[PDB]
Amino acid sequence: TYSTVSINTPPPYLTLACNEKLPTVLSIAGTDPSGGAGIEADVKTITAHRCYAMTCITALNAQTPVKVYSINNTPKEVVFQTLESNLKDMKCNVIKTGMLTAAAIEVLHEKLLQLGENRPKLVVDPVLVAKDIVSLITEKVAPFADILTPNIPECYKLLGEERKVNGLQDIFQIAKDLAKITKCSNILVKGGHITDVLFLGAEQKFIIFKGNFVNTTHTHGTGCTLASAIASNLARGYSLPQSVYGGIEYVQNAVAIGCDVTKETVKNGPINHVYAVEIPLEKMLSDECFTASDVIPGGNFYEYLINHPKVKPHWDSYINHEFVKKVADGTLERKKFQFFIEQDYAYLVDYARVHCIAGSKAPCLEDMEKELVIVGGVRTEMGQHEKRLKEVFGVKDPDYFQKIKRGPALRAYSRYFNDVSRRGNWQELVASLTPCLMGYGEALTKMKGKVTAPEGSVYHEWCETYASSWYREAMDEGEKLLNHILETYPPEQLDTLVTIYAEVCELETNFWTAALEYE
Amino acid sequence: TYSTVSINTPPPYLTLACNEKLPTVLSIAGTDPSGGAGIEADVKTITAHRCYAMTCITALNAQTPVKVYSINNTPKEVVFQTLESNLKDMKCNVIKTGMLTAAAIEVLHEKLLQLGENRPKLVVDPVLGKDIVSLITEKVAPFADILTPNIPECYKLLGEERKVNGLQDIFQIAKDLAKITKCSNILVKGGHEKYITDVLFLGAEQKFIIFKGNFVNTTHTHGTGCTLASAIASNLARGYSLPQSVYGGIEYVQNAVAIGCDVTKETVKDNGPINHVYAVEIPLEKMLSDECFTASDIPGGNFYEYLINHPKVKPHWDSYINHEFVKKVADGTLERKKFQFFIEQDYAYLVDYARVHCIAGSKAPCLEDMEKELVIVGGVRTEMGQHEKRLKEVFGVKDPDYFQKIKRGPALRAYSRYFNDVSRRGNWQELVASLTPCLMGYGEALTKMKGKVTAPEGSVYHEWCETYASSWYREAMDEGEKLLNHILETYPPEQLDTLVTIYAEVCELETNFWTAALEYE
Repeated sequence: TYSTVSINTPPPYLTLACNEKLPTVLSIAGTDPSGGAGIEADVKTITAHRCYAMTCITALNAQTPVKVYSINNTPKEVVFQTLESNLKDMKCNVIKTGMLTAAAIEVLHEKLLQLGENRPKLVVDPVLVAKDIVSLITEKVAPFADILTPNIPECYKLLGEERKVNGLQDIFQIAKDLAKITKCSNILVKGGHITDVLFLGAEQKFIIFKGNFVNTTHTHGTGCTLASAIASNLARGYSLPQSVYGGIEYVQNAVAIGCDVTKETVKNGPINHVYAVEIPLEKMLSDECFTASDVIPGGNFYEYLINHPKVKPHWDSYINHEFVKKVADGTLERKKFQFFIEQDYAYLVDYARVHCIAGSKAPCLEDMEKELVIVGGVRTEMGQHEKRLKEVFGVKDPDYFQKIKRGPALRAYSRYFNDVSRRGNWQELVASLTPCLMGYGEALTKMKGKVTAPEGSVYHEWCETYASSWYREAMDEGEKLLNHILETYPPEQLDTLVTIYAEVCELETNFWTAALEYE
Repeated sequence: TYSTVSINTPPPYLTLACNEKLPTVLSIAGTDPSGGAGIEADVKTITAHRCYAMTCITALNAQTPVKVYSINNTPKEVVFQTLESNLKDMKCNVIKTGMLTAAAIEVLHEKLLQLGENRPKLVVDPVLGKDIVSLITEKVAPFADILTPNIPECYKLLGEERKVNGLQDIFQIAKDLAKITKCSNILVKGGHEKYITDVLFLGAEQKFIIFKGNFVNTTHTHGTGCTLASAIASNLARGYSLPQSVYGGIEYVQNAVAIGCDVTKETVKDNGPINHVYAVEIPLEKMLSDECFTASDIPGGNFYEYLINHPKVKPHWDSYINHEFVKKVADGTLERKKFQFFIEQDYAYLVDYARVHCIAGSKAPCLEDMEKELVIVGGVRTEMGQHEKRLKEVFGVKDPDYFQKIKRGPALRAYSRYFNDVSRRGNWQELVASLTPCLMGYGEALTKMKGKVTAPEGSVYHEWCETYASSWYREAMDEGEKLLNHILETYPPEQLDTLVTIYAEVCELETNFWTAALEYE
């Protein structure tokens, strides 16, 4: 026979911005059917930025990360009508350009003159190197641009001369020379040797962007996507330096994460435009008002994690850290330990936020109450740290504890636990919290004992705290929870739980290595 | 003059999807340069589905929501080259088709024959061309895993204009199309409080799924078919079942339609594109707010009084506080079984409410503000224990796990959905704005009942009426007033309507909650 399914209303928070005045970006570019570069990468990025995309195809190409198979310039007449009608009926905050033909330049220039002061912002990305085409961009398009984004090879072609890569001052001059020839005040030069230079003509300012050296072949389409990200942010109303920063980071994340989308025959690749996008169906099926789903659709986990190749070297460096050794035999300097508890103090507020989320995700209210006890005691834990820094260390002013600077290892630790708790599920949070419990315990179980620090001291206190039978009992409850999530969690997603366990171990070693290296 | 700015690493949790084996979708369609329909909409929705878009343009058109300005067919050679090179080097899970030319069909057909059974899944969205309808039928459709025509296009495919009286007519059209297209799975769309009606016919299983939708009064339905088929394609690519893929497809589209967007000029009324982007987060927002960012480049008095007198809130605030349910508990005129229903639904509501106050505390600016949320949770759990005692003493519950097995009602579900959504997507001040009405309205509704409580002294009804008229609950209300101010000071002044609207809608949810109990059985 049949079944009847009821379609749900939209998420209530998303219904607050009905008839949204979305920022609009028109891309005037060539195609990359493979979806890596070109007008489709433009639309992907524009979509990924919560902006509305429009197109003006300048050339209909057969393209792949492997090679450019063929190029077919779209006839002037077609380009003209496409741009004309789009602008006659659609809002347009920014126009961004990629691949531009002589006919496309002839059409766009004509429209930029007709529009005058009513013209939208213009992001020009040079797409050259397979003579007059360089001249046409410089003479006809670049004077209207709010920013140009060439790389160094593209710079050499634009000014018809080779320069050098000696230092920053080299790029500085090239950028300034570009502003004079193109009649465009703002210019972003790209060079992974990763360094990006933004020149701001009117204010005669330079902003240098230091990125991350990612060793990957998969950098196809980065140029198209940076220009589209800048254009997207500019359309939203962000400042040029804000939008350029936003663009660079977004591309660099898309590269950093990456995707497996090509056949092994290719072996260069596209980037991950879609790393921040959530899967619609995943929230739709788990929705509270999903009515209904009547038609649609050995042995212990702990020791497995410990002995997994991905976590092994990070776990080993964790439980066998020199910090524990130097504390046991009193070798660790007074100030080194001062940094440790000074840094732990700095985290305690963020620590409390984590466990609030842990309480809210707990499978039963009994487990919630346990998590709110931890949060309820952070107050006194903060005070106990202050009393230790006053009585056993320097009590220079009461305002000392407000002025503590977060270290790199602490910063990375905090960001990681904030991200997993905000973005992940209950078992993913547990997987991240487990190394913190188990790692400390067995680090000092190994250190029993072996305890050379005089009884009654802070060194002695700290060691004995994690070596008591009471802590080992909490460890036993921890080990059980991991084994309980085995029967609750799909085996396909098991590797992610391994990776996060591994990453927390590394972060814990990093937190400890920072304290044994402090001044 | 130069400054150094460091670019942050990607957010740690998002890196877990590194080298993501993304689901790939190749769209073979024409362009709508205005970005509302066609291959751009396809790429938009594929992207919005966290899938990898690919294109094969069969026609280069000039189009806006106003009209089709010009149609320019792409050379058969170009389509061949695009198709041939794409599949040679790219992984492809699913192909979806839009506008197809005689040239495109010829190429695509040949490729489907060459690929045989090792070909990717096919989703055909009929865009209707004397021979085209016949060519789709015989050359393209037998290879499809789903056809998605509208009723007018159903008439173009078989060649007769049928009368759709009820549901059987749609049922038979679906059956007849499957026979001649040779495509088992068919989704008829269109149909007729009003409701949209889409019908999925699963041919192999001789089964129908009827999707009842919420009818939106709007003209902004441009490119709904292109995004539907692309949404379905994206879900199939991820490996979802057809029914799941269709459900999600339809819901995304209707969501895009319901939220909508203002992207056209004033010279363009009575037609508009949809909102493919309603769920996409703005990267910069989380980027500048990130901890390791490492750079740096109104009312007269209390906020509570302003909220409850606001023209948008007043009607729902009144309907909430002056509710007949509260009058019938105090009068003793309410049936016992109905009051039981409320306590049971309330218990379950309080579970979600306790959970969401923990998240409220996690988003609070200072530790002092966090600890106040624990006090609230403690108060919530105290009331749960009172509901626990009520059902054991007054209603004779003896089952140990009766409270874990309570079925949740529509009014409850909606309420829990609202503040869950606000806690996942909104900020701290929006979350608290959402949780305030529950605290305030309960006290005010029952302060209005002292001392007009004519329920027997010592009875359940009377004990319930006193607890929210009590002074200790008044202290919790005073805490609510103070928090409501502390929030207005940190919130962007221009964004204020958002806080009002939230409060207004939660008030509506609470009257619905008491209505449900009032009207139970």
